[PDB]
Amino acid sequence: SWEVGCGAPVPLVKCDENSPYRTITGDCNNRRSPALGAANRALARWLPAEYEDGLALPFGWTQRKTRNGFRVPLAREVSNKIVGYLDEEGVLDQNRSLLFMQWGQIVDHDLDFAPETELGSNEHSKTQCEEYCIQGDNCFPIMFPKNDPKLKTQGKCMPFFRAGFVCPTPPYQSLAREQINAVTSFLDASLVYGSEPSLASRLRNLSSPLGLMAVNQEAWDHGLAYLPFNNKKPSPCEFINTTARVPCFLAGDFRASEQILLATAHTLLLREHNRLARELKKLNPHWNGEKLYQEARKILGAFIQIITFRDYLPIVLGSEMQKWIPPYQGYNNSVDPRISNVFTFAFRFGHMEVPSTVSRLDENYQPWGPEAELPLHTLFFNTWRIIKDGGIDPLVRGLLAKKSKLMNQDKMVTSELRNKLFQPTHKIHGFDLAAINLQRCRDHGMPGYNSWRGFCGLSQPKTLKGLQTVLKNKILAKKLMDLYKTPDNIDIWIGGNAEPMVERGRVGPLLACLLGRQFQQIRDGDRFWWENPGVFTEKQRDSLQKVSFSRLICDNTHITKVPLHAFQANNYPHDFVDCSTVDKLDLSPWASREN
Ligand code: HEM
Ligand SMILES: *[C@@H]1O[C@H](CO)[C@@H](O[C@@H]2O[C@H](CO)[C@@H](O[C@H]3O[C@H](CO)[C@@H](O)[C@H](O)[C@@H]3O)[C@H](O)[C@H]2NC(C)=O)[C@H](O)[C@H]1NC(C)=O
Ligand SMILES: *[C@@H]1O[C@H](CO)[C@@H](O[C@@H]2O[C@H](CO)[C@@H](O[C@H]3O[C@H](CO)[C@@H](O)[C@H](O)[C@@H]3O)[C@H](O)[C@H]2NC(C)=O)[C@H](O)[C@H]1NC(C)=O
Ligand SMILES: *[C@@H]1O[C@H](CO)[C@@H](O[C@@H]2O[C@H](CO)[C@@H](O)[C@H](O)[C@H]2NC(C)=O)[C@H](O)[C@H]1NC(C)=O
Ligand SMILES: *[C@@H]1O[C@H](CO)[C@@H](O[C@@H]2O[C@H](CO)[C@@H](O)[C@H](O)[C@H]2NC(C)=O)[C@H](O)[C@H]1NC(C)=O
Ligand SMILES: O=C(NO)c1ccccc1O
Ligand SMILES: [Ca+2]
Repeated sequence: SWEVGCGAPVPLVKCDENSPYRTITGDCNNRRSPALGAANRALARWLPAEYEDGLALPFGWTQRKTRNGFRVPLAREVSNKIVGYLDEEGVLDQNRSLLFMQWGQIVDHDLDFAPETELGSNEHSKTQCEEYCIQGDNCFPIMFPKNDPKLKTQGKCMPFFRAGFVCPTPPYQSLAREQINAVTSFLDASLVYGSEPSLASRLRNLSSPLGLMAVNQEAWDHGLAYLPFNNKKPSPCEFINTTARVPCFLAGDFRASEQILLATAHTLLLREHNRLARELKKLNPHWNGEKLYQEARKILGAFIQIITFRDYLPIVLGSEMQKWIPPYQGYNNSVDPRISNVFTFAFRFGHMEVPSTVSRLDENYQPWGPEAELPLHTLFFNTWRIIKDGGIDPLVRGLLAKKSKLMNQDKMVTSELRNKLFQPTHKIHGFDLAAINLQRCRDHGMPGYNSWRGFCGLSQPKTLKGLQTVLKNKILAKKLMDLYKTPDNIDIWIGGNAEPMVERGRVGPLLACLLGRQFQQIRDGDRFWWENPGVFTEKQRDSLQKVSFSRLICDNTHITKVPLHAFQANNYPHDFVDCSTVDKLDLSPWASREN
C-alpha cells in the first residue's frame, strides 16, 4: 500500500457519469480515479520532497544544519545581490505586449493556489511573527541581511507564513509534508466560476432565470458591468485609500484584486459570460437558467484553453514547444492531470516580466490625463482607480499598446515588486516578491537546481566554470557560487530563471521542460479538453477556433480599434484595425431544435 489513504481537506460528493458539464471542484473528470485533478488536494510530487528533517522543516530553518555541507543563503540576500537593479531604461520586451505578462498570471491562477496557513484571528501569532520576528511553527521570517536599508527603515524581518497543507492544519507528524492546491488543476476557468460550490453559487445571479453571474449594483462602466464587491471587512482595497473606501472585487479566485490589471482581465471574462449567456438565451428561448450558465461556462473554458495553447504557449516555449507538447492525439485516461509542486515555482518566471509602470490611454491611445503613467506599487489591491478613474477601457488599451518587461540576467525583478510589494494581511508597501519566492521554495521542500536539470535530462554543473557555460554569464555564475557554494543548493526559482532564453521563447531549457511537461499533461488528461471528440460538435469546434483576445475586447468594451495579434508588440495606429474587421464567434451551431 503506497501512501494512498489521507484525504480530508476535502469536500466529498457523488459523480453523475453522463453529465456533459464539468463539476465545479474538478471531481469526476477522470472516471477510474474521480479525485484526480480536483481542488483542495495535494500538489503532485514529480520528485521526493527535500526537507531539513526529511519530513517538514524547510532548509534554512535550523541555523546550524546545512544543505550538502553548506549554509543556505538568506532569501533576501540573494534578492539584493542578484535579482535587483536600478535602471528601468532598456528593459522592455520589444516583441511582447503587456497582455503577454497578464495572460500568464491568469493561466497561473486557473491552475494553482497554495494558500498560507491561517489558524488564529485574535491571536498574538500574527503579532509574534511580524512584531518580533520569532521563528516558530508556521512563522518562518525572512531575515534582513546586515547592510540592508530595510533594517534602518522597516524592522528586523519580513513576516512570512508557511503554506497550508493536506491532511490538517495542526501538528501533523510522519509522512512528508504536502502543500495544498486550492483550485482545480484543469484549465477550466475556475478563476471565474470558483472551485467550491459554496463560492460558485454566490457568484451567480440566481434571482433571475438567465444564467448570469452577479454584477456590481453600486457602480457601472458606461453601461457595462463590474465584478461585485466583496462582503468581508477589513478589505485591503479600502485600506490603501480610506477616503475613497472602495472594497476589493468578488471573483472565482481570491487573488483577483492583487493588481489593477488582473482585476481588469477578470472583468472582461465576467462580461463575456453574461454576453454569451444572454446571446444564448436569444437562440434557445426554452433553455433554463442552469443550462444557460453551464453552456456559457463551457464555452468560456474552451476560449481560455484555445488562447493559451494556440497563442500563448508557442511564444513562451518557442522552438521547444514541439518537443514537449506534440499535436493532440485525444484523451488519455492514464495521464496524471494534477499540477505539480515545482510547476507553481516554474510558472513564476512571470515575475521577471512585470514592468515598473501601468498606463491609461485615451481613445486615440495617447496619455489619459496628467497622471496617466503610474508606479506599479500604487496599484496593488487598488480597485478605486477603476471605479473612480475612468473604468477599464483606459487600462485595456495600455494592455494592448504597452510592452512587457523582458527577462534580463542583469535586471531580473523590478523594485516595485522587489522592495514595495503590498501583502493583503499587512499594512506596508514594503515586501519583496523575489525573497518570498525563494523562501517559499524552501517552504515547499523543493529539490535543488541540479536535481531538476537531471530530471529534464540536462547537464548538471558542479563547478563555477560548469555553471558559467550553462548560464553563459561569467559574473552571474560567480555571484551564484559565492552565495550558494555549490550549484546543487541553488533554489529552483532563481536557477531556472537565470538560464538564457531558448530560441523564439521567453524561458530557458530547464523551465521549458518543466512548463511543457505540465501543460502536455493537463491537456492530455482532461476529459473535457475542447478537442476531445464528443465534448463539442464538429461545427461547434469550427466556430470556437476563430476566437481571439482581440474580439473579446471588441465585444466587451467600448474600444473600437484593436491589433490582430494581441500578444506581440503592436504600434498604434499602424498595427490597429477596426473591430468590425475582426472575426466574431458564431454561436449558431449552439442552436437546438427539440421537435
Ligand atoms: C503583484 C503580482 C503580479 C503582477 C504585478 C504577479 C504576476 C504574475 C505573473 C505574470 C505570473 C505568471 C506569468 C505569476 C505567477 C505566479 N505567481 Fe505572481 N504576481 C504577483 C504577486 C504574487 C504573489 C504575492 C504571490 C504569492 C507568493 C507566495 O509564495 O507567497 C504570487 C505567486 C504566484 C504563483 C504561485 C501561485 C500558487 O500556486 O500559490 C504563480 C504560479 N504572485 N505571477
Ligand atoms: C514577434 O513575434 C511574432 C509572433 O511570435 C513573430 O511572428 C510569428 O513568426 C512565426 C515564425 O515561426 C510564424 O509562425 C507561424 O508560421 C506559420 C504562419 O505563416 C504557421 O503555419 C505556423 O504554425 C506558425 O504559427 C508567424 O508568421 C508569426 N506567428 C504568429 C502566431 O503570428 C514575429 O516574427 C516577431 N517579430 C519580430 C520583429 O521578431
Ligand atoms: C484616494 O481616492 C480619492 C478619491 O478617489 C482621490 O482623490 C481624488 O483625486 C483627485 C485629487 O487628487 C481629484 O480628481 C480630479 O478631478 C477632476 C478630473 O475630472 C480634476 O479637474 C480635479 O481638479 C481633481 O484633481 C478628485 O477630486 C479627488 N476626489 C476626492 C473625493 O477627493 C485621492 O487622490 C486618493 N488618495 C490617495 C492617497 O490615493
Ligand atoms: C440579476 O439579473 C437581473 C435581471 O437581469 C438584474 O436586474 C436587471 O438589470 C438592471 C439592473 O438591476 C435593470 O435593467 C433592471 O432593473 C433589471 N431587469 C430585470 C428584468 O430585473 C440584476 O441586477 C441582477 N442581480 C445581480 C445581483 O447581479
Ligand atoms: C497515455 O499516457 C501514458 C502515460 O503517460 C503513456 O504511457 C507511455 O507508455 C509507455 C509504455 O508503453 C510508458 O512506459 C510511458 O509512461 C509512456 N511512454 C513514454 C515514452 O514515456 C501512453 O503511451 C499513453 N497511451 C496512449 C494510448 O497514448
Ligand atoms: O497575487 C498572487 N499571485 O499571482 C497571490 C498569490 C498568493 C497570495 C496572494 C496573492 O495576492
Ligand atoms: Ca482550474
